[PDB]
Amino acid sequence: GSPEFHHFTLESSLDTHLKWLSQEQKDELLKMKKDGKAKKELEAKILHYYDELEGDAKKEATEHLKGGCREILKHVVGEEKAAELKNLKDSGASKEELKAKVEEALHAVTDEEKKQYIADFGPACKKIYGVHTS
Repeated sequence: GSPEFHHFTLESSLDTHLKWLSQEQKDELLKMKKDGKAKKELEAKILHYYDELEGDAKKEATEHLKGGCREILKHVVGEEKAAELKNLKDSGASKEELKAKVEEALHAVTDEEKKQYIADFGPACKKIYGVHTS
């Protein structure tokens, strides 16, 4: 399970979305990904690191993972819908309107590689985009 393309790699985030990771942590993810661990094992380390964070650390990471998943959403749903989601947000769409937007937007795609990210990042992105609620 290696997404060979180097566009949505964890390296691609290390100085951006995932820069809040410590070197030992980064090198941990690198070690796993390099040793042929599944991306979902990376999803699990980072989500663990995420939940174990601190005051501004968590807030910052959350915000950074948002941008990360935003770039994924830039892929899966396209500029089009990610724009509608971003504008909805700015226009005062609540966490639910984004929830009830996002679910239809990420439904209406149905392109295979994109639905990979829907399955991949979708659930975890909900805590990240923390639109989850309750």
